[PDB]
Amino acid sequence: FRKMAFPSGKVEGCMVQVTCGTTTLNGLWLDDVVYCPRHVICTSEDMLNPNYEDLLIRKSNHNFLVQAGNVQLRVIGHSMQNCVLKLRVDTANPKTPKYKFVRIQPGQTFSVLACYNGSPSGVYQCAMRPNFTIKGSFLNGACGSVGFNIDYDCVSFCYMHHMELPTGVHAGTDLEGNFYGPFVDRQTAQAAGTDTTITVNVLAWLYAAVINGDRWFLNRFTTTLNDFNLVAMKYNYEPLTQDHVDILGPLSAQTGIAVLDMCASLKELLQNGMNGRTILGSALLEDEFTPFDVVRQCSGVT
Amino acid sequence: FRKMAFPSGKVEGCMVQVTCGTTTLNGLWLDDVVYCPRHVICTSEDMLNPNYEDLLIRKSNHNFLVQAGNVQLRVIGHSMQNCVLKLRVDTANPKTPKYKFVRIQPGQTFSVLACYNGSPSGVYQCAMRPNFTIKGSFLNGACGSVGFNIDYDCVSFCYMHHMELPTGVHAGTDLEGNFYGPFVDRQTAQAAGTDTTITVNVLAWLYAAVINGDRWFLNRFTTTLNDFNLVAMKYNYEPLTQDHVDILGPLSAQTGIAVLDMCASLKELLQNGMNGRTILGSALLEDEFTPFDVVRQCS
Ligand SMILES: *C(=O)[C@H](C[C@@H]1CCNC1=O)NC(=O)[C@H](CC1CCCCC1)NC(=O)c1cc2ccccc2[nH]1
Ligand SMILES: *C(=O)[C@H](C[C@@H]1CCNC1=O)NC(=O)[C@H](CC1CCCCC1)NC(=O)c1cc2ccccc2[nH]1
Repeated sequence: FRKMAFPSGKVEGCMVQVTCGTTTLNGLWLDDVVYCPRHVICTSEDMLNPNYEDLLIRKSNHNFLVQAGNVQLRVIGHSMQNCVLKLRVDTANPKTPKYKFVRIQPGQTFSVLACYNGSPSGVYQCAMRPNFTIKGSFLNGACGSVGFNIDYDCVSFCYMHHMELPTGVHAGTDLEGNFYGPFVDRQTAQAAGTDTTITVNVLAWLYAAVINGDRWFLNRFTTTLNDFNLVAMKYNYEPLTQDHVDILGPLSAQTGIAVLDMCASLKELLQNGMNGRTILGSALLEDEFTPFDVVRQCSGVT
Repeated sequence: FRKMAFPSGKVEGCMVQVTCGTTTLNGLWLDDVVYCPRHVICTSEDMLNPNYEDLLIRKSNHNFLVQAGNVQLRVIGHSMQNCVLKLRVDTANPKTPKYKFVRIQPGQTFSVLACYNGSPSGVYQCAMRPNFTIKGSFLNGACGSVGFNIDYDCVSFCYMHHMELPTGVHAGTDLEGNFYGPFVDRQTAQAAGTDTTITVNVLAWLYAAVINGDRWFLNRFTTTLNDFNLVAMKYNYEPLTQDHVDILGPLSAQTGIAVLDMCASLKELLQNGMNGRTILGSALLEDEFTPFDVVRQCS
């Protein structure tokens, strides 16, 4: 059982390089529009307190160099939507997949295609943390890298990368330029909220463990939502809602372990530790697999 | 720090579906050849002691149904090279990337594109264990999925999937059809050797932790190579060779921590554990990042 990313080919054909002045980063080329972080128009002078509308009026179409591989794309228009810049180019991307822009919720997972100088370099699975950061792996130049899910042939883009917080976690926007979390695109003192653990995902992963033959943590007991949430709060876990319990319905039916039966196991795992054992080859309780992730990996959905 | 796979697009355009009898698995379509596991030609009565030469001579081109998406590829000829079947088709794959076939050694990492019915389902990072198995994630029908690395725009194919061992780990071939390890494509009792931890990789990972600002596991001690190996074997770690020490030279220079000094830290980590702490997000010592992997992800 592994963190599995979506196949990235449909997204790779959308990645381009955008250069504005001395700043290079990545853009997403779909139809005749390249999307990228609006902070590409910042100089080190105005990174501290940018006036983006003023900085954008000062720029012209020619201030943006857009390169799809070795081919230059001519920019014929520019505009801003929230914190993303939209560069109209004269050529529609012939590799544009079926796609949509979606905003995800904390706890949901997605694949990240990390890119540098417009070139895809690596792919990995991420989750949107409860504090709206993501624990990514990004070097300088990674901005404009995107996160996505694939459903049938349709790519749902949910994340565009903007910045790294002092603690090393990452912050970005959806593809309409709306930030995830209480963050702003300016170089200033910013810190994530105290993070919490994604309870429903931990449960999903315990079900994955059971499905894969790791059963030592199961017990005879059950609990109540009310009782478990008092433990969840104590251990900095997200509260468990009736909606979560229902989403775990399928896994409860396949394994014959009811969610509040699995909560009793989880409660004991939190209250007494793991007694030097492991679960799915992990010494920690993993919280970046959704219920859907568990089913898809134990069902082989293409 | 993440287990990062290579972008899979170049491999995706090569995956096809191969059917023989009642068996369908995946094939790898490069130029005008489709590579797949030869056990596609087995029936239910053939799985214990198949005579592949005898099964193959009885096959005609039209017994192989190859589909690339909704397009059916016409099989022009077939031959067997070790444990892979090479199906000649009348159409070269126009999406054929720059590629090569490489055989890897234990400790090496690669990306796996897990596929079913010729459709890619997911991508993940894997390593060749010292006992020549891989700890993959494969369901029924995953045979023919390949493992690969990409350097510049060249795909090096290094693994094709054939079977699951009773312990749940996985066995397969290089793209010339030679199995990794003592395994054979028979459903006979086969035993994965005792596995060990890939020491040189754990060290590389500890260097990565130092690069990203963790020094809490260092200590004032050094060790001889021999003394390190005597201790580490007691934890079922692979022997560290002088080759391994040389390989770690660049990471040693960048961090200023001599290889044998990092070996001293590892000895202490094995002795103490982490005492409630984590290293690069893990509560265990990670051994599926190589020295090259660390360099690529940190710079
Ligand atoms: C874009 O390519 C990079 C991606 C960063 C770089 C390192 N790791 C990443 O994920 N983005 C940045 O460098 C931003 C640029 C700013 C421009 C003005 C608007 C805000 C973003 N800067 C930072 O991410 C950043 C982090 C940080 C931590 C401590 C002190 C300063 C600091 N700046
Ligand atoms: C190909 O798609 C599958 C991949 C398996 C299926 C489950 N998980 C995987 O990785 N390959 C097989 O099923 C092989 C087929 C045999 C045909 C004859 C030659 C040898 C391979 N069989 C097995 O993987 C397998 C494992 C196993 C363990 C214990 C009893 C029987 C058994 N069969």
